[PDB]
Amino acid sequence: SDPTHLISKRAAGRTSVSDKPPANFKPHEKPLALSYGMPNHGFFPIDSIDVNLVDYPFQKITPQSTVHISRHTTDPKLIDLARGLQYAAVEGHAPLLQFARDFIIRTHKPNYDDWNVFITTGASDGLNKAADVFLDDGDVILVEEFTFSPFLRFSDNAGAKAVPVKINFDNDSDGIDLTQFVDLLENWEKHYPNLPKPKALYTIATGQNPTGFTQSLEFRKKIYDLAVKYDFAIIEDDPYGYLTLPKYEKPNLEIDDYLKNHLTPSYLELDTTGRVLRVETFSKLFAPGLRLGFIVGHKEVIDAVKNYSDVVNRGASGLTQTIVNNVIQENFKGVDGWLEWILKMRLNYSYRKDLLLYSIFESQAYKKGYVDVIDPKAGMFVTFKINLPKDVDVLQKMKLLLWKLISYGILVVPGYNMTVDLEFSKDRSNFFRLCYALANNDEEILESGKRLTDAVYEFFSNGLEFH
Amino acid sequence: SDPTHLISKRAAGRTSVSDKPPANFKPHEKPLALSYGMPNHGFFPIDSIDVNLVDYPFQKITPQSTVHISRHTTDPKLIDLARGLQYAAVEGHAPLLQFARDFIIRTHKPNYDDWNVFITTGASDGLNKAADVFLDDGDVILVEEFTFSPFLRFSDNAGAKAVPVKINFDNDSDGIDLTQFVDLLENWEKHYPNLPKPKALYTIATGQNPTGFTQSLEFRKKIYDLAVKYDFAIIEDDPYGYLTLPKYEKPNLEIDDYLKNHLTPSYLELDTTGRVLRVETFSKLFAPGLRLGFIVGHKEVIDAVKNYSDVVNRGASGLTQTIVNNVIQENFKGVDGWLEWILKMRLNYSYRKDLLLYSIFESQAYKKGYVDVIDPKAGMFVTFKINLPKDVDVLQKMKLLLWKLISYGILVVPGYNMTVDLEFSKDRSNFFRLCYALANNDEEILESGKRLTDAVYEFFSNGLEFH
Ligand SMILES: *Cc1c(COP(=O)(O)O)cnc(C)c1O
Ligand SMILES: *Cc1c(COP(=O)(O)O)cnc(C)c1O
Ligand SMILES: N[C@@H](Cc1ccccc1)C(=O)O
Ligand SMILES: O=C(O)CCCC(=O)C(=O)O
Repeated sequence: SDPTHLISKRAAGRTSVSDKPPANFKPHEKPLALSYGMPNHGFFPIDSIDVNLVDYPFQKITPQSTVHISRHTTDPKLIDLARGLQYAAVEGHAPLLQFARDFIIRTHKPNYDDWNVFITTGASDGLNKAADVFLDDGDVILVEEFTFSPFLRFSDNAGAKAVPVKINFDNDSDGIDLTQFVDLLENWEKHYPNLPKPKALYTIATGQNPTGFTQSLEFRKKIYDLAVKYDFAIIEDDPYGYLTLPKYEKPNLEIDDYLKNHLTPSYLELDTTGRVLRVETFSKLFAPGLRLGFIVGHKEVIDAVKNYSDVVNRGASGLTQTIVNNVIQENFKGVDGWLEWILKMRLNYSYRKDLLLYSIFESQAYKKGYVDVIDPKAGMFVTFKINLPKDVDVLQKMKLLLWKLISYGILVVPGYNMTVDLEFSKDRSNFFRLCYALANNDEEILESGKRLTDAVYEFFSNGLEFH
Repeated sequence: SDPTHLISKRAAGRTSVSDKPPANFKPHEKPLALSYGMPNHGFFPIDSIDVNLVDYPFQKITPQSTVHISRHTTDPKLIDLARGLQYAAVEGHAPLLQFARDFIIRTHKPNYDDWNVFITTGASDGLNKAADVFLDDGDVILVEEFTFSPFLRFSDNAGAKAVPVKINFDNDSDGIDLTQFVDLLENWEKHYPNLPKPKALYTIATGQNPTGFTQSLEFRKKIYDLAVKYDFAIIEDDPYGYLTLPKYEKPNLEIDDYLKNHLTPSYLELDTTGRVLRVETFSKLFAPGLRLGFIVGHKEVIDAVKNYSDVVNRGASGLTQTIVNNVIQENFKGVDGWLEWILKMRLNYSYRKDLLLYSIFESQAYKKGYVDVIDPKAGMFVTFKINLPKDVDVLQKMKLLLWKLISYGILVVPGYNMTVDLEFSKDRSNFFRLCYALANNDEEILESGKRLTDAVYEFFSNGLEFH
């Protein structure tokens, strides 16, 4: 079982990075190099780096935890500065590639053997790789109608067309409306008569950007079976699926439990043949300034993406791979230590969501029926629904209400900024995306949702004007 | 004038990342965010970093030089970890953009006002951006017949055809044979009747990879003048031009005197219109594993390069910008101090090149006339000529001698591995590139040239066979 068929003409056809030696030849057993254009490590200005950490989020400065990064190391699980600040295999340093093979064995084991990982400069990097590796010029990619907008620059670069896939906005939505999704495929010729059959599905199955929704283990089985039947690849994008949130309890967990009953399976777990490419990032779990991530796919998909990175992004920062790999191994003692740090963030992220939602639930705006809120199963985004009258112009009134938000002093992202096709999605655009991740503290969350709901109350009180 | 016309249709065509305020719309003064999917810095497992530096190349274990990176600082010459580990502008952090401008005003002041820098992930990343910003499908790029081979994949990715420009191998040589360069251009339709007029030149003008040649100031004026006449862009690649080398003396400097008299001027110093795009890297001067560099070009070229980054390479590591920005500002006290560290390395690479040449000059292979070396004027590479009888097969006998080089225990790079077009350049392929950047010490240089000379002698003593 292999996905060679799914891999692009463009990506397949890029070349790999010299014969029978003479009869009486043996290599010399310790040779010297006049070959590669590499400054010897003695040239590097950095001798050692001390990385000073925290035991938990929001802690202010038991003594401080420290990882020392020395010029040289014998530990096969650490990266020294001698290799870390030197030229490296583009696919990544071996210790960080291994930490990720194990992390994925622990959290989302692929249902087949011939899989591999590949260090990236983040999710967006990972998506652009996934787009290049699966889309030729003229292909259609299936994109969730409200999506992570940048993806369309990577599909558009690979020359593909984003066909939009309707989201169900019910409080129990999996996200993607399975019925309108089955119809699109069954009746492709009827909907898009002048476009080829879709090549791929770009889905943010868990903590969907920006809707909030998570696809259940039974919904994924169905989508995967649609992937096998109509033979399309799955680009899975999971930057914060590890941040599982329990459903709203009014405000004011061990590794085996989380892994067994809190964390929703990844499409990697359903995949037998390598038609799933998974995109991961250290952005929302460590810091966004790393520009570090990894993808998981079939050995031959990762190979193609290697040849692409050889052209457009020749390696993640080795100093960053060094600082991040050694913090995860020395401080956090590997896979299970990193899940314990991921779980600390869970509680914080968990507490914040519930606060923003309480914030909203006490408002006259919620009580009067003007706004509702989807309860996100994971991540850092809430869908904030605006119950405008049906007959009014969604885009016109949402634009006018955005200026009202900005005048009351609450910035949000409107739904209509996150579409594949604004005409296709205008009627389901009556929503702002809230993110409770950036705030400094609990009082900001409270004040944030006070203003958001105060503004919406004036907007409606005023009869949907700025009066 | 300006180089708007030189910007590729493809690069020009990317979008740069909208309704009228209502009547009396005052924005709120101090507003809150539920907008961006940015974790608050409080979520970052790193609180501070100490970077432990050497003060001269090859030092061992004076209080030791160290730089403290705090979560917060008000110094506008520094980057804290609050900004540095957070989503950042794709062009780079303002302190590091500022150092690059200043570094460049000091060293290679462009000859016009309308230029800018941009943070890259090294020279290979710069050159890809350059290839993209200047070349459409079916465009032609002139490339030195022996070159940095990876460049071809960038040009190939841009849809462009690489025409080779001949190298003169005279010990005299500027590199590019200017006589055959002026011919190619004057009589283009006799040379390549199928192909458009060249869109650009790729030139490693100082310390040419691999040949080692440096173009004089007056030879660059001639190249620049051909560039205005035939209206092509110049992609100037300079990874080691700063490491100027005094001509050979038998072995065993003040900033203003280096700047004023040792450093060969950059095409930037000739450019009046924005024709020139300069590729800088921290690879060879600091460390390769940073994946950090920058480009100098016209404001309109760099905007284009920005929109391309937005697609394929969303910014250098912030953590790496942070460690490099601060090391250079705190420890080295800015531009003049960084040039003082560049001068320390200069002295090393200087002593190394001469030890290598001394080692070659004292051998029977040199003395018998079986080899010769070019005195390079900058960088970390040497053309080692192999005087093969004119009528033997250059490639056949060179692949043979390489096998002999490997059996005697010296790894070198054959020139025939660094061609645009192997058949076009076969007759000038009778040379290996030597690099003295990688050796741990002087002893490794002298033993390196000993093994190189022993084998060329033995191979020549055997009759240009292995034996
Ligand atoms: C935040 C986010 C990203 C950004 O990933 P980077 O590593 O920051 O490029 C990508 N995809 C989704 C769905 C996100 O929410
Ligand atoms: C080493 C080298 C490069 C590569 O730069 P990176 O920053 O390592 O990508 C590019 N051009 C030349 C001429 C080089 O010698
Ligand atoms: N500045 C970010 C933009 C971004 C913000 C938030 C989420 C994702 C992306 C970048 O260059 O990649
Ligand atoms: O490190 C890589 O993957 C590519 C760097 C290419 C290079 O300049 C070199 O070979 O030294």
